[PDB]
Amino acid sequence: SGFRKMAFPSGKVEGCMVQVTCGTTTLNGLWLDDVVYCPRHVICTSEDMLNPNYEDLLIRKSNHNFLVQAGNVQLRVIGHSMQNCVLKLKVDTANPKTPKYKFVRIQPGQTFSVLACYNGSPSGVYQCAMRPNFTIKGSFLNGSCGSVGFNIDYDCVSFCYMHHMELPTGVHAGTDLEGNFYGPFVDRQTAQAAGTDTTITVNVLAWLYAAVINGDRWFLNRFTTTLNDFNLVAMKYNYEPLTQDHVDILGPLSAQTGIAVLDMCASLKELLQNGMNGRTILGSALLEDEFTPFDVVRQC
Amino acid sequence: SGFRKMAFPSGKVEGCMVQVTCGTTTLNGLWLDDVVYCPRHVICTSEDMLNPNYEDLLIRKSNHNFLVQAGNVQLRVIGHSMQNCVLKLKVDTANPKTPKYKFVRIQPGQTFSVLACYNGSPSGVYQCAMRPNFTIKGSFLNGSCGSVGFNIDYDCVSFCYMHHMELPTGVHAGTDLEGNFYGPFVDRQTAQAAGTDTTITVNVLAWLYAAVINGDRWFLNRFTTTLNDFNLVAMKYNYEPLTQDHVDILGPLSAQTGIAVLDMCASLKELLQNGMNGRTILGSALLEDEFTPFDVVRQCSGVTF
Ligand SMILES: CN(C)CCOc1ccc2cncc(N3CC[C@]4(CN(S(=O)(=O)CC5(C#N)CC5)Cc5ccc(Cl)cc54)C3=O)c2c1
Ligand SMILES: CN(C)CCOc1ccc2cncc(N3CC[C@]4(CN(S(=O)(=O)CC5(C#N)CC5)Cc5ccc(Cl)cc54)C3=O)c2c1
Ligand SMILES: [Cl-]
Repeated sequence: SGFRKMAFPSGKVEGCMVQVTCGTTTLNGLWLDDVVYCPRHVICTSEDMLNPNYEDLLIRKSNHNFLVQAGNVQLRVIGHSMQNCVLKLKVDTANPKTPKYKFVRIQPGQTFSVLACYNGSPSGVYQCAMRPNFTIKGSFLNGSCGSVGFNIDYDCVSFCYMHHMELPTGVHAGTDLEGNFYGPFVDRQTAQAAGTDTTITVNVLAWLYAAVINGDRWFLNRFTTTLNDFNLVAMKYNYEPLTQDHVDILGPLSAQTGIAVLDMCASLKELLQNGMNGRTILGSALLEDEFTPFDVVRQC
Repeated sequence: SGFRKMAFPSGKVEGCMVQVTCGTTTLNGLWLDDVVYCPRHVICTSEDMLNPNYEDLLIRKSNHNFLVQAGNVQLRVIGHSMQNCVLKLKVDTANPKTPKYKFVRIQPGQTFSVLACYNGSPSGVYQCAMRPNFTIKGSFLNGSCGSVGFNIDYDCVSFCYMHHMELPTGVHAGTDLEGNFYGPFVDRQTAQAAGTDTTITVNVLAWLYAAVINGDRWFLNRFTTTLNDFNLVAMKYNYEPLTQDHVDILGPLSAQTGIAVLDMCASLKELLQNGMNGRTILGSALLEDEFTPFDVVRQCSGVTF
């Protein structure tokens, strides 16, 4: 019993974290085999960030301008190339601790663990979700760039995020491990603001099924709803539209508890209208949206 | 910016997790040097749990009854002994991945990371606190026994908890790594219940300082209070008494934000007496008590391991 925001064990990722330094800038890199992956903004000064010409800044760099440190060992850079917003540093030593891995691009609503690092050293691990506005509500201080997000279903690490920037509202933006940003963000100091955020409906529903599995049913009601009527109401509370894909995805949790997806949608509609009236659901006074249907099945 | 419930990186502990099987019961063990530590209830059958005489059950066991598995390698048990509610299995192979470590007993209100394991394999890591009633609000299924709690200070792992059981309210109980239970619990299947819990006051104050550091100040006011008046109000809402030690411990956060501890106490007094009025603090509608003052400092400074 119990339900906690749980992160994947971080050991497989800790053994990949390195420190990357270019001039005055220091950030984190991910060492897999003989390549160190890091944000390309490591080659920039603060002034360069207004309108950086990364191709022009990179062509002026030589291999020995990049200082890579793995623990107390200096790695030697023997090549470099840029792929989108990530820099790939070819090093002369393959990481003996390289786990079984894949690079995966995730969709909004999907969750992952973040191993926050400073100076190539891991400080903490936490769980978070890719918000519908493509930002993450992380916990990152200056020097955390290059920290990665991942999942470890089985023995394979699926890297899905690399940290690049903090937006003016305190939320975070980054790329997949191929250097493509999530969202309309650019690795440039320009006016960019996170779009209006919304609640991940399919995840709130999954967490309501987690509460039913753990023995709480106070929020259920005798009503049902059509998918269209549910979406008309949910949009009024800044909730993401629920699609037929989301209904199909909730199938196993619906069968396990015996509560139809549209019947759980009716409880959600009522919770939005009434609030919790001094009650909690799985130790929370808010409707939680950072657990996916898959996360609920894995933990319960 | 940002404030998350953060756990220590778990790698140093992952390399110590093993599977221990004795008869029909399978649970997790902690392999440090040539010893595997695990709950002594691994020697109990379902019926033995009703009223076990652990010395009598153990004397009938041979080293070959304990099946220890580290990944895909079988470890050979060459000796065994009991220390309180923990079984110590002497194995013939020292763990090459043994980190620098200490066994420490924590106090209620202290936090730690739990590496939840099943069949000797780590599944997840989460942060929690030792409640004032000595239980933990963990997330554990059948097979999680032997999972451990820990803190890291520099390169040293301080093991503070080993999971043994779940109480009827869904909360959890366990021991330190010397086998002494936290709380008035026993490793038997008898009527046991979690006592009435209280809120960790010093931790709520630390989390209010974390909110101020993160730009949330709506709850601040011009007022102050005495420690005595604050404690009279704290005892009314099932909050733990705040001591002069807690006030001293909050000193660095009181200096970083420019808000005196008794001024933050006056803010908490008003939140207790009047609620949040539809507002949130660090994305929460409840007053959070599972971040210690040290956790707030560490997360708002970027301390690494
Ligand atoms: C007090 N400040 C001057 C220090 C910045 O503090 C911080 C604090 C936390 C950070 C967390 N992640 C990523 C950071 N970074 C590092 C690189 C940088 C820098 N900036 S910024 O300082 O304007 C960002 C900010 C705002 N709004 C002040 C939070 C512009 C920028 C543009 C694009 C890209 Cl790809 C990178 C960057 C950035 O965001 C952090 C930066
Ligand atoms: C279908 N379920 C009821 C089966 C097990 O459920 C579970 C489910 C989750 C568990 C999480 N942690 C620790 C468990 N464990 C494992 C060992 C056991 C078992 N119990 S019990 O059968 O009473 C089951 C329980 C109760 N109360 C929890 C519901 C007797 C017992 C006596 C002493 C000691 Cl030291 C240990 C134990 C225990 O608590 C979990 C047990
Ligand atoms: Cl996805």
